Amino acid sequence: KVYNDGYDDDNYDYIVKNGEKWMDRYEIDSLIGKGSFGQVVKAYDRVEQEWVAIKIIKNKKAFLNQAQIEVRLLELMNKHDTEMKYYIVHLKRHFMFRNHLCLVFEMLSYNLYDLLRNTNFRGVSLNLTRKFAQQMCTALLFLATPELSIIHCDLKPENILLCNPKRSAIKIVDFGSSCQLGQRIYQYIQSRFYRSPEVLLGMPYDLAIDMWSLGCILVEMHTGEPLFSGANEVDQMNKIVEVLGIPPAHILDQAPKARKFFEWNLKKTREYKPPGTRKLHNILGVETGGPGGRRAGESGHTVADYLKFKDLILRMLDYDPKTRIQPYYALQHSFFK
Amino acid sequence: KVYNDGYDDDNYDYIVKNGEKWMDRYEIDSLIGKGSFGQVVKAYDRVEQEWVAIKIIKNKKAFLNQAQIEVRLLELMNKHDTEMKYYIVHLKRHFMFRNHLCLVFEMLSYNLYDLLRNTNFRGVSLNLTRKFAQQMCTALLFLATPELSIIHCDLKPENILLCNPKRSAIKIVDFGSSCQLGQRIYQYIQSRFYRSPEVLLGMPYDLAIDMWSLGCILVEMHTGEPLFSGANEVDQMNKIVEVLGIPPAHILDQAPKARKFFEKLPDWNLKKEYKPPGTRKLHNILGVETGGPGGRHTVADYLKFKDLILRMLDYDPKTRIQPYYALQHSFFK
Amino acid sequence: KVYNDGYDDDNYDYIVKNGEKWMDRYEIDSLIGKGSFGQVVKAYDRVEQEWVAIKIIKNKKAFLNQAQIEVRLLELMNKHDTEMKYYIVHLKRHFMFRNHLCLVFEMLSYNLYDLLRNTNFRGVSLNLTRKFAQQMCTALLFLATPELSIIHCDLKPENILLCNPKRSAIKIVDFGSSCQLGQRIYQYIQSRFYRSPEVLLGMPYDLAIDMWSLGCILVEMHTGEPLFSGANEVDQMNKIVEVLGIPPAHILDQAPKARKFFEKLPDGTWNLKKTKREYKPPGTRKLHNILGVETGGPGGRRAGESGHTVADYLKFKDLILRMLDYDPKTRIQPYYALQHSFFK
Amino acid sequence: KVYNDGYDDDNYDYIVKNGEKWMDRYEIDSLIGKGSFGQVVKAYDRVEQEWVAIKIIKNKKAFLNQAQIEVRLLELMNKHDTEMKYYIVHLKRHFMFRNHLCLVFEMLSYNLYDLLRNTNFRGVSLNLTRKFAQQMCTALLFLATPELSIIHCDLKPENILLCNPKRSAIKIVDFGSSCQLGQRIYQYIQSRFYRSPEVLLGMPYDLAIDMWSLGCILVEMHTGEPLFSGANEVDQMNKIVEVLGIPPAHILDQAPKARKFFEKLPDGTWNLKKEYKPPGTRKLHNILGVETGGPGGRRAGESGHTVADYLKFKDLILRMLDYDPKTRIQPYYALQHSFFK
Ligand SMILES: COc1cc(N2CCN(C)CC2)ccc1Nc1nccc(-c2cn(C)c3cnccc23)n1
Ligand SMILES: COc1cc(N2CCN(C)CC2)ccc1Nc1nccc(-c2cn(C)c3cnccc23)n1
Ligand SMILES: COc1cc(N2CCN(C)CC2)ccc1Nc1nccc(-c2cn(C)c3cnccc23)n1
Ligand SMILES: COc1cc(N2CCN(C)CC2)ccc1Nc1nccc(-c2cn(C)c3cnccc23)n1
Repeated sequence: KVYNDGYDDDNYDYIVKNGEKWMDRYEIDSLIGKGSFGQVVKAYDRVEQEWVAIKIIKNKKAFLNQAQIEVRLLELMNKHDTEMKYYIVHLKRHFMFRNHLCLVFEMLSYNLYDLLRNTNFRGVSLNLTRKFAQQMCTALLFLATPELSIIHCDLKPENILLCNPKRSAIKIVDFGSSCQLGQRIYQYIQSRFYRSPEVLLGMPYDLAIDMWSLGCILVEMHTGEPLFSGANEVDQMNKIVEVLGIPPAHILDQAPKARKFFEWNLKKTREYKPPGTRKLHNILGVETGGPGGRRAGESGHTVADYLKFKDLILRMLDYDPKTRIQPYYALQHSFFK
Repeated sequence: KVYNDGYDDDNYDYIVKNGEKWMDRYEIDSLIGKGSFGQVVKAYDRVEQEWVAIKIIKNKKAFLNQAQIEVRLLELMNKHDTEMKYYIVHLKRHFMFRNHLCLVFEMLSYNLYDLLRNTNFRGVSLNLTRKFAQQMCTALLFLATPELSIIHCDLKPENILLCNPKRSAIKIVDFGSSCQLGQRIYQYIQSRFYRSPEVLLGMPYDLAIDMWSLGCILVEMHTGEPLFSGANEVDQMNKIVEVLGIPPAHILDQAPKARKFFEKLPDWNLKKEYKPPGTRKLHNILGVETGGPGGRHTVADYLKFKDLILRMLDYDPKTRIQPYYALQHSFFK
Repeated sequence: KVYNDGYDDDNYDYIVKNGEKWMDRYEIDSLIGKGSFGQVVKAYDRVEQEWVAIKIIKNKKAFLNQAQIEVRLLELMNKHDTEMKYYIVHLKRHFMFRNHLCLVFEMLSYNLYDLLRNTNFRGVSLNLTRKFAQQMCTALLFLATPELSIIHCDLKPENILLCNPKRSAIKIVDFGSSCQLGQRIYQYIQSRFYRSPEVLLGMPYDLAIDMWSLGCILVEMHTGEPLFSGANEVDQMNKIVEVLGIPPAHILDQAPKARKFFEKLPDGTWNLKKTKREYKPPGTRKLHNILGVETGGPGGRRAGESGHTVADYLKFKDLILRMLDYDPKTRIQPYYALQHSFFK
Repeated sequence: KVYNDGYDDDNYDYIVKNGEKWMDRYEIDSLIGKGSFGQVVKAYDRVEQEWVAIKIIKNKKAFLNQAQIEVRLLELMNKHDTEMKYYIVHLKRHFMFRNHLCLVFEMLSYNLYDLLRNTNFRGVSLNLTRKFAQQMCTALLFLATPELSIIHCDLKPENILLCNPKRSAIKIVDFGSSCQLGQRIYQYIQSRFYRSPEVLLGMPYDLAIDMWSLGCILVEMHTGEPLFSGANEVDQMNKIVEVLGIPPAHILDQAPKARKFFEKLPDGTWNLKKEYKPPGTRKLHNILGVETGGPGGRRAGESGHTVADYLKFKDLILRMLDYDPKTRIQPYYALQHSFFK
């Protein structure tokens, strides 16, 4: 009947009420989002006189434990002196409130999915895509610091936040699904649209899976639409193969879930486009004025520009994670010069 | 639309299909129960030719990691040579199936709540209650092994399983909420009816919380009704106070949440239906001098029982009776 | 031949050179101490403009991992804002230098064994002992903060430091042997003289083992001499029994190591085994007489001295006896020790 | 003064007495060896009627804690039901005895350094080297098993044991310095002669540092002498550079410790800082004696030591001594090498 003396629903979520003041300090304004972990609220800090985002974890042991891993990773990152850490949304403090762990973050404006919707799903400019890609490669380089070696594991537009609607600064958020290179047992990871082929295949995975997600995200930021909009894992792999063809034989040979998708030929599941015929050259509109032709003529949307972007994306979407382009090298690509 | 290639529902629980066969080995029979962790199914192991219970953990990282702790706690117990470990439901093995961690257990008949439902919540005899108590005390001694130091954290009739409807053998099940002794991390623990005063007061705690729970369970097994049926935390502490009086001053002086329930005076009293403190005497609840709960062992037997419960319901976790000493209690001789 | 490019000796200790400067910051002065962990040096911090003690961990994987536990415990403590934190030697920072983990502590003056030595092992006054007692009880109260639940595990005079040669402030140092309350990992813990009976008996233990050690240390600080100076574990437990009697049968009935020290007789009672070595009968070496409660204190040297009346000694005796309770479940806890009349 | 009731010396080592019987089961025979961890003894198991080797960990917390990692890693191995875990010295069981953690291993006969001494530091044949290299590659493949991902971190002749003078079997021993692949914790790792360049340069590293050690060891096994006998880290890097040349610039551009050994010129190129042979001029071709009858010319005309055979060996070693840990040969591919055909 009642849960947590009435403060929780039956999903161990705190019943969010606008206007409440948690710890007589944080005035709850509205809900930012919901997740399996719990909720995120926009709140005004009446002590520091600033807006914050507060992540209120479900009042359940499994979700508290997960959130404690996130806190530890965030606090581990914060001991690093590099300016590269500023591409990670900063955890200000945390506290227990009515049996919920609450994480207080610096508040950003909205996420890149909001941004895509604000473009009516037709993309942002290649120039803004470049600024994004350079920041994200820099964030991924930070995560790759050996003492960290952190895999985000859930990169997607929802988990990249824009600081200020009038600027291009972005940051990565939500390390609740993350792990360090030494803590990997879970093989069903990443959001499906952004799921790397080594994961779909059941292979060893490392930080390179985030680079695969980055490549998918960057294409979607410029076209406005998900690159690989799989409805399931077979559909996901088929939509990958439409663009990138049949994976290398040496990979599929060592792939435990190869025959889930392939016979090396593709197995049959309306009909999908043949392998490689959905060329990225055409998706990007390299010689045809960008996505939908809408970028014809705009500065920094030349053939030379688009070819450089296609090359970087293709290096990010390498089938093999041992030769997938790595953050240090990605930052030196001509696309950024 | 779909989840886990259609194998999962929207909460990422495996969609249980009665009669399905896993890996030409486990034939799913029926659902045993649901929960936050996921689901428990009755299944036949065609290879071993035995019935098993399979706990199918939800296909989500948070519950996978929790269930890993539970697996580790169970595999720690397996290593111990003592016969005491057999009062714990045995984990036979675990495997990944369609992205769900599956824990395979030995199969038991039903839980103590079902038993209480069977008796129309009139409780079982003191002799059956005596038998359950010694088994439970032995299970708690095993958890108290210093190298384990495991706190079950959710002892209750539903988590106590009956082997055979024709037998008194029982076992503790479900260590998904369990932890080993350590620095305090979680404060909102135990099921409310069975939650210890140290937890409610926000105080340090240890394996003694499980002994508190056991005392509530044992009285409930014999009366048929929960000892402290709180609708909320304040209702819970007040129903404890009805029976055991105001907590000792030295406890509330340290209790961080003392003033959620009590108020300190210039000279400790309750804050505001309830019976005055201590007037709901366990002497009357057990029917010690009046036959038993309602009207039907000896009065010496009931006095020995009452003494044992009162030691289990010691407000002080430092002096609450420990498993080794409870087994030496005259109630069992 | 050469170790760590010459910077280490064959023990992979850093070869300390007086007057070296590290990282254009720390001016190495002299060696403070040495242990199996490595070394402790006195150094001047040019940035904070203050003296520090730098613990230089051996350049060896096993000792590095050990010290990382110690770093974690200290940093876990540093997150607590209570004043009681003052009574732990403070970790200022840590760094890697020439493959050595270095822990930078506030510099204190000397340890309580030095102080004992400086009394020619005749003790300090009951007034100074009282001050030490109250501070150490506060330290233990801090360690018992539930989020911490830290057992020091090697409380002894050498691990209590005097802050300033002309003040009475003391602090607990060296958490390299420490652990948080949890499942039992270690059984051979605590220095022998200060080792609690539950450890000697191979029993479960918790934070109460540090209180036992404090009981022994406070007596020694006042008398000058260790209360239980065991040459080996059997001698240690016999000397304990001299003062406090046979441990209760319900403890011995559970102790895995009871038969190292005691015999269960045909009448069910426990008695000492003969030593394969002459002890007073159990409990006839009374702490009342060790302290000299009615005869002028230890060796009669406190007769007539302010603060050393029979009433003062009786309160001190009482607190110590609660600290030396055989049962860790009823041994006095730091909160209640601090309410004792000895401090009123 | 007395340590551990007289059972220990002042280094917290158990005082081993030949003959002692532990727990009416293990009869101690003699000291096999000793290291910073403690000691190894040969012992006879009466209850099981078999001879065993017991690693007696020092009675000190830091060594106890290190050895619990070792138990954990070994017990992880043991759970893998395969034939390849045989190339690891098998942990039979463990127990605490008089305050010492004790690891009970199957017992082997001697280590690779003893064999080298028995050759008079002239090396074993290319045929025996081939067999050892195949087993060692199979051990590294097992370690590379994804759920294990175990870096041994201290591959050296003393940690490779011969199973018996008449049986060609060798096994890897001592996982007390080992770790699973993960975030970087230690940087000063591996014995100096066998220490990989990525370690020397302070870079990220993974299981490939063991492959580097194996390449160094395999050469030493055939010649009898260490390939890179650095007296210190600079001497080490400079002897590596003697045989292999200056590392690639893209490594050095990212190496935190590059300027300990190399100077970056105004044209952006890397040279050695301020002795030695010029880089790349100490040819492995000439150390192996590909054309002159092998080491010392002693193998001239011997079966299995043709020009072709030595070229297959040079090539494989050179693949194991790839400066770049991403392109260094890996146990799977090392095992398909023609040198084993
Ligand atoms: C007004 O601010 C925001 C608005 C929005 N919304 C999303 C919905 N649309 C419809 C409106 C715009 C989205 C994010 C923000 N702000 C922001 N700043 C810091 C942290 C987080 C945060 C979000 N998530 C899922 C997290 C998970 N873990 C940790 C932290 C976070 N969010
Ligand atoms: C037919 O068998 C049973 C029937 C029942 N029911 C309960 C409902 N009433 C209405 C009918 C009778 C309940 C349990 C069993 N058997 C049994 N045996 C081993 C393990 C588990 C088990 C249950 N749970 C929640 C777990 C959680 N974690 C691990 C293991 C378990 N259960
Ligand atoms: C001049 O300063 C001192 C002198 C002395 N000596 C002891 C010998 N007698 C003969 C002279 C006086 C003893 C301690 C100090 N100072 C001090 N201050 C902070 C930390 C530590 C420290 C010591 N140890 C073993 C540690 C282990 N872990 C961590 C920290 C420490 N020491
Ligand atoms: C008589 O047997 C041996 C003799 C020798 N010696 C080495 C000196 N030369 C001069 C003589 C021959 C060397 C090894 C063995 N046997 C053997 N068998 C099992 C385990 C181990 C073992 C060695 N180490 C360092 C370990 C570290 N961790 C775990 C286990 C081990 N060793």
